Amino acid sequence: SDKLNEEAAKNIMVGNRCEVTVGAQMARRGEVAYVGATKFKEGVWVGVKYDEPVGKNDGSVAGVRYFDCDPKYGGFVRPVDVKVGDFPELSIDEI
Repeated sequence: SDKLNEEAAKNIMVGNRCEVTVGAQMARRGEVAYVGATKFKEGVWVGVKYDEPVGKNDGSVAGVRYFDCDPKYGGFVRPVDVKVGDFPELSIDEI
């Protein structure tokens, strides 16, 4: 319903790397797997495939599959909580 979510969504594209910050939560990075309307709630939703199992779903909500990923690796959030861009996975193999 927000204009803000409408704005923030303008440039969000499936395939984009991103960083999700919902509320108090610690920033989490992943890849945009879905952008747009869904069946569970009105407005725009961004489905994200997380780098770690820090999500709430496996790409499906209420039995409707929106995208694919392993359990706990997917999440749906409002566009205003998503920053898209060069957000590489936070990992250090050796330093």
